[PDB]
Parts: sequence; C-alpha cells; structure tokens
Amino acid sequence: NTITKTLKLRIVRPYNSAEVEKIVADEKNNREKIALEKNKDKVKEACSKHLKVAAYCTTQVERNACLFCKARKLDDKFYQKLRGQFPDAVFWQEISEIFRQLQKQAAEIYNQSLIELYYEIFIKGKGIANASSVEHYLSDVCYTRAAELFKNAAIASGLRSKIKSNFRLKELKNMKSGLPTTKSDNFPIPLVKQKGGQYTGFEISNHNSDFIIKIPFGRWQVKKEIDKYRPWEKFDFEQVQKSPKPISLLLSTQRRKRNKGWSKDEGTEAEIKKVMNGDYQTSYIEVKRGSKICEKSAWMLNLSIDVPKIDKGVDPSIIGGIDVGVKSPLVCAINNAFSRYSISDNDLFHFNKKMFARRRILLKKNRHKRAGHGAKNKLKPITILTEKSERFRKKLIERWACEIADFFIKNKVGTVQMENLESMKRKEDSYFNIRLRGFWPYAEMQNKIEFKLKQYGIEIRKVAPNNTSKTCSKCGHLNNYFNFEYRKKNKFPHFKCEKCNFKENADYNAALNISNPKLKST
Amino acid sequence: TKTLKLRIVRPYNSAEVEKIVADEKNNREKIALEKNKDKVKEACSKHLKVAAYCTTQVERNACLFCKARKLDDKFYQKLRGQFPDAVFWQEISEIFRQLQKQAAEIYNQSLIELYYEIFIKGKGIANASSVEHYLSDVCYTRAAELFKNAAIASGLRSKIKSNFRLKELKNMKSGLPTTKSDNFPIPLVKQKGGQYTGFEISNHNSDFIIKIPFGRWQVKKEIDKYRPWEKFDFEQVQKSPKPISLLLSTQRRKRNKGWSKDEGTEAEIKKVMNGDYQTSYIEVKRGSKICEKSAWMLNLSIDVPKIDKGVDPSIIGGIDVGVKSPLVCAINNAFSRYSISDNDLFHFNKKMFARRRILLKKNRHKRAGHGAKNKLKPITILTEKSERFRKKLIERWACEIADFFIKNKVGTVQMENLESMKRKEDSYFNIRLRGFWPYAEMQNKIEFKLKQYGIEIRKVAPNNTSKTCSKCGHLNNYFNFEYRKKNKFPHFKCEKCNFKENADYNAALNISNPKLKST
DNA sequence: CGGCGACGTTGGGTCAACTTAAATACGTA
DNA sequence: TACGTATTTAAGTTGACCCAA
RNA sequence: CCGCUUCACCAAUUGAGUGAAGGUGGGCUGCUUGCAUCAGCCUAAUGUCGAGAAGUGCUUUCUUCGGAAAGUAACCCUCGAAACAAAUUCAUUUAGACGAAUGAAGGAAUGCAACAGUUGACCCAACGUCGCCGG
DNA sequence: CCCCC
Ligand SMILES: [Zn+2]
Ligand SMILES: [Zn+2]
Ligand SMILES: [Zn+2]
Ligand SMILES: [Zn+2]
Repeated sequence: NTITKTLKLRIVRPYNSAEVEKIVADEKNNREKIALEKNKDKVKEACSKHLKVAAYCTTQVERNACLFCKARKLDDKFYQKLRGQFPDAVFWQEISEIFRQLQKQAAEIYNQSLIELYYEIFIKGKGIANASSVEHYLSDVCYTRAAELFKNAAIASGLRSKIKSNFRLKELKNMKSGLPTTKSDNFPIPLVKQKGGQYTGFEISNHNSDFIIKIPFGRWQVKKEIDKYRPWEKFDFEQVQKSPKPISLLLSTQRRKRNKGWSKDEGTEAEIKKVMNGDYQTSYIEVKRGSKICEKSAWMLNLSIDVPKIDKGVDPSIIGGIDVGVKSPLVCAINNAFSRYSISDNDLFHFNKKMFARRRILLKKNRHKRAGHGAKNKLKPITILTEKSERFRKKLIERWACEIADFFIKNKVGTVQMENLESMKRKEDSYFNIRLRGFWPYAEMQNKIEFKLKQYGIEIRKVAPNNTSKTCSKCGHLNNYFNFEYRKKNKFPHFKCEKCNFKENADYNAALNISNPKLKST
Repeated sequence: TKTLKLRIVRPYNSAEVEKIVADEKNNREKIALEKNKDKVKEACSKHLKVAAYCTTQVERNACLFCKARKLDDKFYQKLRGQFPDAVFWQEISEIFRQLQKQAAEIYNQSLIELYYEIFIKGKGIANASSVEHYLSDVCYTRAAELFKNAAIASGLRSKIKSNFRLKELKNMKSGLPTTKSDNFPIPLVKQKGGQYTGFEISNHNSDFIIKIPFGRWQVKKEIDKYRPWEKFDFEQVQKSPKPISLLLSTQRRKRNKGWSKDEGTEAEIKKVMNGDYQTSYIEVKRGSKICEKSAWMLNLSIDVPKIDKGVDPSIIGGIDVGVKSPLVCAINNAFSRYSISDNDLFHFNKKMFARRRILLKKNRHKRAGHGAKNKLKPITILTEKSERFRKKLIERWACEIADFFIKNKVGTVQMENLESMKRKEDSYFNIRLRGFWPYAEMQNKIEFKLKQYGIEIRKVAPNNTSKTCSKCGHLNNYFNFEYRKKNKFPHFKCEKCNFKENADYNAALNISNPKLKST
C-alpha cells in the first residue's frame, strides 16, 4: 500500500543550538547592515531580490556579483571565536573526523559480524537455523558487537539491518555464495530509529523554512593515546543514555526552492515539503561522502521514506504493453485503442558502446602509461567517466520511464504487462555475452519502469516471453517462420503475417502481443 | 607455475570393460546400419566412405547413427551390476560433486574458524605458528578423517594455508575469500621430488589416462536426511585401493562451436610423459567457460624454475613508421607486431590546437596598446610544454618498444636511417603533423633505451620499401601513395602469393630483413 | 594479433534484501 | 500512573542434475 | 588542426576527401543530477610528481618445510596533488607585482527534463604482465 | 523453449 523511496540531501552545516544560531544569524545580519551602509552609492550591483528589502541602485546582477550577499559569508576568525566562546558547540572538524571514523568502523563491524554470524550459525550452531533463528542471531551478534563498539542504538541497529540485508542463510548453507565482505571506503552509516505507531523517527524540525534533522548521539571524547597505524580512530562515543549530545544537521533545500515544481503535490520537492511538515516519517538514514568539492568532501544524507499511491483516474480494464528492444528502445501499445508510443531520444546502448570504446582505448596499453603510484591512481581517468556515465544512464532511464508513464496515464491504462526476462541472464550465446550483456540494461530499464508505474497505482504483470515477436497481433497465427535467425538474415524487417497480410513494426507487434491479457503470468 | 587444464569425457574402466563398451558402440552402429537400408540420408561427415549408402552430407551432429551410438543409461546400470569395479560418469559425477561440496565446506569453515580464533576470541595477537597449529591439529585431522585420502587432506591444508593471508587480514586491507562449491577445485597433492613421478599418466589415441589413487566409496547404510548430498564413505587408501583412471582430452569448443585441439597444453603433456616435467598437483573442478559449465575439467599444476634466456643475435627485429599509427615494430620469422597507438598523441594535439585557436582569437581586442608582444606572451610556453610532452611521450614509446623486444627475445633491431625516415610520404608525420616532430631525439632515445638492455642497432636504409613483400621479393609497384589515398589506405594483398596482411606490417617487415647490408 | 592456463585490477550487467515491531530500562511530569 | 527516548530482542536443518565428444 | 558540427559537391555508409562559416575539440565550481547556455578558472591532464612501507616481489642473516627480522621501492603497491568568488595574514623588488598559505557554516546562474538509495552476491567483459601452440 | 543482437 506504500512505496519506499529515499531522498538524497546535502548537509549544509551542523546546527548547534538556538542561542548559537541566533548569534550566527545576527552576525550575518550585522555584516549585511555594515555592507548596506558602507556601500552608500559606491556600488550598483544590488541583486534583484536585494533591491526590494534595502538598496538604492539601478541595475540587476546575477546574485554572484552582489556585494551584500557576499558580505553575509562568515570567515574563520568568527568560528574560532565561537569555538572559544561555546566549547560545547559542534563544528566540522569534529564532525568530519567522527563521520570518517564511523564509516571505517562500521565497515569493520560489518565484516567481523558477518564472519561471527557464519561462525555462530554454521560452525557453532551446526547449520540448524530457521529464518527467525537468523533474526535472533542478527540481534544477538551484529547488534551486540556494534553496540559494544558504538554505544548508540541507532548505529548498532542500522548495522544489524545492513548485515540483515546481505546475509542469505540458505544460500550460505547450500554454499551458493561467498560470505559478504566490504572493501569500500565510502561505506554508509545506516542509522535506524523506530517510527511505527507511537514513535516518530529522528525528529525533523523546520525552524525557518529549513530542513533540520536530529541524530541521537553520545558525548564524544578524543582518545588519549591515538594509534599511529590507525590515526582516524580518535573518539570514544559514550552511551546516549549516560551523556547524550545529539548531532543536528541542516540539509540543503535552497536550490530545490527555485525548482519548477516546489509549489506542487507530486515531485521530490513535495516529498521534502511533507517531511518538513511532519508528515512522512523516516526510519532510515544513510550518511555517505560525495565528491571532493574543493579539497573537502561533501557529505550526503539519504532519508528513506514511505509514500502513498496517487489516484490519476486509472483503471485496470485498459491493458497496456511494453516491448523492450535494443534497436527500437521502448514501444508502448494499448490493447484495443489504436494508440502507440515510441522512444526516439539518445540511446543508452550507443552511450554504453561509446563509454566501452573509450574505456578500451584508455586501458589498451597501461604498462608504462601512469605507473608506479598504485592501482587507484593508475585507473583515475576511467572512474571519473564512470560516475558521470552512471548518472547519465540513470537520468536517461528515468526520463524514458516518465515519458512511458505519462503516455499510459494519458490513456488511463491500469495494467501494464511486461516480459519476464529472468532467463536472459543464463544465456550461453557468445554474441549476447560479448556484444550485448554488459551494455544493454534491459532489467534496470524494466525495474525503473515498474517503479514509475507502481507510483501511480499501475500493476505490472511479468508475462511469459515465448513466441511473442512472431505471433500476429490481429489474428494470433503464430508465424513459425519468423525466427531469430530469419530476423537476423533479413536485416530485421517489418512484421508480415502469412494469413492476414498484416504490416506493422516488429517492435510494435511484440508490444501489442505483450499487451494481451490471455498470456499466463510468470 | 603452469596449470594446464584438460577435459574429462569419461572414466577409463579397464581393458576388458572398455572393450565391451567399444564393442557395444560398434554393435549398435552395425544394427543401426542393417535396420536402415537407405531409409534416411544423413550418411555422417565421413562414414559415407567407410560403410554407408546415402546421398547427401550432414555435419555429423544431425545424423541417425550417432544418436544410437550414444549409449543408454540402463546399459551402464546393468554393467555396474555385472562389473562391480567399473566406474562411470553418473557415479563419478556424484562423487565429484560430493567431494567438491565437502572440501568447500571444510575450506569455508576453516577460514571462518581461523578468523574467529585469531581476530575475535584471540584479540588479534596470533603469529603464523598459531595458524600452523590450528591447521595441523584441527583441519588436517578433520580432512583426514572425513575422506581418508591424505592427498585431499594435505591439499586442502595447503590451499587454506596459502589462501589465509594473515598479514593482509590483520590490518583489514582485505576480507575472507569464500567460494561457491562449484568453483572449488579438489586439490590432490602428491610429492614431486625424485621417487614419486606423480600420478602415473599414460597415453591413448590423441587422449591421455590419469591414474589417481583413491578409495572404495561404500554407500552409506542410512543417508542423513538433513545433509542429503553426503552419500559415500571413502574407505582408506592403504586398506582397499581402487585407483580411478580418467580419460583426458585436449578438445575445446571455439566459443561453443566445434572441438578444436588445444596444442598449447598438448605439447606440455608430451613433455610430461617423456620423463622431465614431474607433476605435483591434480585439481578437479567444474568448467568455467560457456557451454562447459557441466563439464569436469582437470588442472595439472606443474612447477618450473624462473629461468631467463637473455637475448640472442639470431633474432632480428625492425621498426618502421606507419600511416594510421606512428611506429610499427615487427620480427621477420615470427608474427609479433607491436603497433604504437595514436589516440593520446591525437587528443593532446586536439587540445593544443583548441588552445591555439582560442589564444590567437581572443588576443586581437583584449591584448592591445602594447603591440603584438602583449599578444605573444602565452604561446611560447604552451609549445615549450608541448615539446616537453613529446619528449616524455617518446621516452614512453622507447620504454614500450624495448619491453616488446626484451619479451620477444630480440638481440639486434634494425631501424631505417634518419634522413630516410623523415623523407617519407608513407609516415603518420608529414600527413597529419606537417613537420613538427623531433626525429633525431626520437631515434636517439630509442637507440639509448635499446642499448640499455644490450641490444645493438643497425641502420640498413632500404632503397625502396613499403611495397616490397616479405614472403617473396616481388616489388609490387601498384602501391602508389596516390593510389593509397583514393582507395582509403587498403591492406597489403600479394599478387602471386595471395598473402593478406596489413600495409603497416609488411613495410615494417622489409626493414627487419637481414639480407640488406648496413649503411 | 588469434587461442589456451594462472594471478591481479577494474567496469558493469542481474538479482536479493533493507528502509521492522513489541517490550523495557532510565528518567521525568 | 502517563509519557518519552534510547535500548534490546525475536529462534532450530532437509542436494540437483539430468552426461561416456 | 580536428578520427568536430552543419550545408554543398565528387568516387564507391566508410575519405583520417574538396570548399565556406562556426567551436575546447578536455575538464572544475555554481549548493541532488543530466543537456544546453552564462560568469570565472585550470589544462603537458589519456600528463607529470610528492611522502611512505601494510602487501606482491627482490637481497642478506637465522632450526631454517613452515616463518621472523632488517633493507631496497619494480608493482593493476597505499594515501594524495590543477581548476569560481568575497575575506584574512606573511615575505620580497620598485598604490602596484610575485611567491604563498590557513578553509566547509547556504557568497554564486537561466531554461527544459527528471529526482529511491545503499550494501552484497553471482556472472560476463576489457586490460596488464607471466608462460606454452600456430599461421 | 522463446524474449535479444
Ligand atoms: Zn544580494
Ligand atoms: Zn494473421
Ligand atoms: Zn557413422
Ligand atoms: Zn609475395
């Protein structure tokens, strides 16, 4: 009945108190008054918003070239004054050292507690374990070690949920996988705090149109003798019941207030307005690093969120279908309505070929290229393009999914059937393996279209894919001549029926056969 | 160490049982012949010559005779009733799967119990003596009492001792490598040194016979319901010996196509039987390639000493410029080319010409009042940095070329002469980069990097290369440069020899010929 | 530049699982 | 006793491949 | 210059061809992302280096199968290093110039389109060396 | 056993 999501927000700064933030806001307003009175007709770069409240000038500038906006920025002498004046305040050096230490010890506890679970279940408990015995062993092992290190209960139960997400019991009993280990460096901090029924969850306050989140935390004390092999470990984290000290964080919604739908009811901005209202409680929080934005890393925060379904006036008596192809990207059909949709944008397949070709050039003769300073340094140009290509892929798939969903909602289509495609991964074909496997995300496309349709109350039926491209959509003749080897050697032609003389596209015919409700779901 | 992987098509029973099986395939072929007096017309790929009366050919795979020549399960079942010692591919597939799952279980649980005893209950203070104590007191004894072979026990103990990396696990650079019990190999250590030749491998008609000593495998009197895969017992080696003989083939699929003979392992197996190359490690594992996942493949690991050759002056190499790549290397009697790629040069030049086109456009109005001198400040430095880039690129190319000639064991490289190198319309330079290249610095750094490694240079300077073929000295004069430009730079096709190869490589071959004297 | 066998790094496909719920110490109103 | 927030705890097996080029 | 875009042409979509115009033809920051534009900047960047010693390797010593110590630094060894703006401080030549730091706290666009994210497992592919076989 | 080059 509810659909789970995450919101990704950027941490502006740690929020501190109400008196220290009153001092910060008044120092910003004092600098604004100082620059608003010292620039007495000396400058004329008042920004369009700054003309209204107080300025006496003519022209409008881009808000980057304002001088009263520029003066509101606080320097480092004010923050060493505030660290001296309020020594119980919370600033970024403590916070970034805590967050990096949390990340590294959460990865270490994840590894050691999965190995300890494998011991207690399979070596000590002789393999005898149900699923509820895995629930007991998770809360008895992973929570207990994580709460023996971090005396938070939020981090310890978040690490229990992170180990629970990746511990598969019968796959490790039947030896169908290896035991999971982390090698990652940006491992999240998983941070559950319960939200059902009589609980609220993490206590998001909205002070002056801001996104303040509060993290229940202990009183950190710097280690006396810091270890020289592991110098990131320099805090102690007392118990949250003995001596609490909750880290509040301000989260970046200033850019999102300029976005086109913030005064709407459906986007990511309406979800953030609802979380700001006190609707849409969150029970899950992940803190990760972003990219190194000017030699100091950005920290992002993911708010898991449970969202209802939207009405849209959409009924399951109208049935649609989607044919996932590599030549033609995505073609949507309706069962009886003579309506049709066909993607025509830039393609993810051509983009994957281009990125693979460039990656082949850059890897092609590495031995003297940038040698001598490690594996990470050596493969630096490719990874910078891998982040950008993953972002471009994801945004292209999401734009295709919104075009598909806008088509299907415009025709009031309630059930979209799709192909099963659970057997494609097992294919022994050399061509598929070497030329089509890693460059054609059919299932990531399918999952994002299931997600986008599921947000609107549209059901998705995985429909068995046998003889779908060759059966005719008018009179279901099952043209057996229209095999894949004939679709190959005829250079992938239109569909021609043998007893109807029916002529439509090969990707639209299989879209209108996928749309048929008679086929058995799988 | 070299690991040579073979297939297993079937076990080798004995002389008499394999005689009965081969006579049964011949008798089924004879009965399928005499019941079909030209009913169907498949005729096999070549059985048409020996004994068939049928019209057209088939690929041997859609024939009628082979699907009768493929035996039936019940025949092997009545043979297993009639012969108690004959081993077949269903029973030994069960034994291989159960031994794979057992050894993977012992390996996984021994790594996790090592990690527990060392890093969790033992607070991270544990030398390798505690690892050797755990192995020889717990894991070797467990593997020597579950399956009583000392080969699989001392192979599992060695695979865990080598695969448990204490120095990399103490500092948490890595985690534990745990497997999937289909990718796990069954180790089977025996000695290499002197007395033990190792597993007593013999030969067949383009096949091999490996005689692993093993046990008797009485079936369990009551299968354990909660572990249903463990259905054998593995009685001891010295009490009831029953050595498995397997039949090993070199055939592999050409990416799921027909069987090609792999001669790269086959030569090494010939060196095994001839008396040298004593083997010491026979792993059994499932196949990893496509259309081989249900095939049991047998890796012979064999140890060779790290012995260099040096360079020998009989091998003669050559460097010549190309038209799509700046430098092509070649050896006369081998294939062995090494074409230096263009893309980093091309993209450096693309960015340098973009910076030139920009700094010569936004100087006419901005840089003004002081003359052209104000304009000239930026370019002098960009081209200086470009020359330093070209110098580092030429040093990288010299490193690549010298690594190529050391790996391919070349002792004397013959380069074209300097003025004959630069006066060339068949170069990548003078077509794209109009003149801007240090040929003298390039040749001096290639000469110095090669003379660092004890390789001579010769300066042969041919009269007319880039159209003379190598296999015959034809002087194919139809290679005009103006012909090459209009025909989109085509390959080298010999007229009388029909030798199809690259136009860069045969031109790199005519420099490497020793029949033309130094100049 | 093609195969074949190891080891190593990476990228990048599918797929699975998480984003729970009841009870209780410790403290306060 | 009502409420809040941080803390802890929930239990027991049961393969899989289907082939002698 | 373009293995850059568009238009016109020729030969048979490749030319890494002819002509005219235009443009980083590679990136960074602009407050979650993508594309285009805009302001500023870097660019030898598919580059060149710094510091180290946990590991692979290598040398020496030791009961020396195992393994440990010390060192060397080849490594697809570890960590890093270009790129918006206001502010602050110092040195040096004659208000200006250079070197140059300490750093986060909403100082930074416009338009269109979006905005579940993380962890792990399995598999395939590319590449690097290391050996064998063939034309 | 087809869905996809
Ligand atoms: Zn302003
Ligand atoms: Zn029809
Ligand atoms: Zn025959
Ligand atoms: Zn010839």
